[PDB]
Amino acid sequence: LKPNAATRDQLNIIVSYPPTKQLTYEEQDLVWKFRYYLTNQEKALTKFLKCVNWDLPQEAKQALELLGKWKPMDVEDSLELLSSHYTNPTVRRYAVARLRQADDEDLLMYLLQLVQALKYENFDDIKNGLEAEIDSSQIITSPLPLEQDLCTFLISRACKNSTLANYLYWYVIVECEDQDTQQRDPKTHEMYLNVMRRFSQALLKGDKSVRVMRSLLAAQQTFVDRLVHLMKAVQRESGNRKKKNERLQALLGDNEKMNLSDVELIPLPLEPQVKIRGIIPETATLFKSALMPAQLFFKTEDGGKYPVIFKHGDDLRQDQLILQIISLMDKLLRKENLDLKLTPYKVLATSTKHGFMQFIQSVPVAEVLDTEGSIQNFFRKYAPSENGPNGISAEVMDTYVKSCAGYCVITYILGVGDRHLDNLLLTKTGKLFHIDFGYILGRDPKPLPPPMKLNKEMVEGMGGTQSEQYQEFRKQCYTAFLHLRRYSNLILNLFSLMVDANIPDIALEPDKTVKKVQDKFRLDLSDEEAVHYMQSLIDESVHA
Ligand SMILES: CC(C)OCCN1c2nc(N3CCOCC3)cc(=O)n2CC[C@H]1C(F)(F)F
Repeated sequence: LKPNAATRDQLNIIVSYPPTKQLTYEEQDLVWKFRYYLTNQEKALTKFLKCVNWDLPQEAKQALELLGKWKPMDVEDSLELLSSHYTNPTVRRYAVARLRQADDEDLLMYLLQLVQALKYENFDDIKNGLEAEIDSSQIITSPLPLEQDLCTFLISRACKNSTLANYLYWYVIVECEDQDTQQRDPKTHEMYLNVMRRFSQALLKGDKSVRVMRSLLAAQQTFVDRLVHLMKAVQRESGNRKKKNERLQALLGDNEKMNLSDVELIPLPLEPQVKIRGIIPETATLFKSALMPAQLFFKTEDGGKYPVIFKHGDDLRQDQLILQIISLMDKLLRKENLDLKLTPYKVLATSTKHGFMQFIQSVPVAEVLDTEGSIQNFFRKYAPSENGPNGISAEVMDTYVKSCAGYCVITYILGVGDRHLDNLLLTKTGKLFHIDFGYILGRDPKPLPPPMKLNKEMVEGMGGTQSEQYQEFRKQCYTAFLHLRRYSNLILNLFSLMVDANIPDIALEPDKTVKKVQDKFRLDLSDEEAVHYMQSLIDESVHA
């Protein structure tokens, strides 16, 4: 009923393990033995529930009396309980009970994963909450004249928060529209339709503002359906990029026919806090790309311009997951008082065949080099300073060093491949950032890719390997690395809820996907060994 000094050390080794590590039979027996002692350690509860054989009624019974007797679990840890591993209704209800403790800010960071976790819920209980044959896109547009589960909870919070409602809407829409899920997992497709029917029904039962949320959601779906129709017409248009652009601007201009240039204020699906009046027809063009994505400028509520990239005939879900992870990693780093001037641009899939991206005015590194000669020359042109380092503004140099460090570590951890200089972007304020995440988690079009994403010209832009800026780069690389290792339990749990998400590079090897991320962290190394390891990576990458 109480362990010795040696046993308490062995127990501490187990509790510290990543959520992925498989507890050995011997480790399991040790956790089951001192299960009453561990009740004071909130971080041990996850290790305890991984010992239980839920198929054995007596093991399940003992395990649940201890769950109510334990020190309440953290919010980051409750994400482990909502995975495919747990079927026990009492455990899954407990996870929702501890998630309820998070604020909406935190809930939005985890919501993409929470929609995926509905795949592990009781489908009948979802169906009973209601009071091909059904078109998912037409639910919201066709209105008719330990107690909460994941579906009830998410809907409860969505009805109180408009930002949360928008993302719950579009995330569930993409899930219903998934053809793979329709063919291979019909009962799952039926569940998602039921989450949408229950969402519509709850909004229709709400107050003045809650009923208007459903109108707004319908107006958004209708707008997106019209934009898709225009995209198909432009993509079909016979001729060159100019023929297609003229057709694009003409259809956008004809507001009576298409209703895209003049609309009553609606939330931009990509970022719902930004209300829009419509698309500016005149500045709308197609990108050179053979995929024919369009650049569209939205007229905002308060007289601004919000440039967007709308893609048609492409699945944006891989880029969506990566940009919400980059957004989360930036949020944890800022929490830890480290602002690395990162660019977590918004991405929102509106279906498996189309979606939005937030356009950030920038110049590819390739173009910078092939027009100005060097990054330092570019910076000297647009941001000069007499007193500044190398005749470049000090702020621009600090932004460039900080962003280079941030993306270097982030793209290392996420195993981002296909890293040429056309998909590495630079801003006149010094912001370096990555785009086009078609290859992640070790994948690359060419064989044996390098683990770190550095090059000659990048270090040149800092003022070479002998500069003070290059020293600060190193300091910021290893500092950010340690910070992200502290949040490894959170990062690994969110990646664990994505194993069945139909993300191409995840779908490849679902079983091996989370260990691929876990390895990058080098949790086997102490914080001091990690600092050296990160510098070895940098030095080996800069020299090669
Ligand atoms: C430099 C820029 C004009 O290059 C456009 C390149 N462009 C693109 N821009 C992204 N940005 C989002 C973040 O702000 C910048 C643009 C993200 C992204 O996925 N892509 C994929 C390749 C092409 C296109 F046209 F096919 F979509």
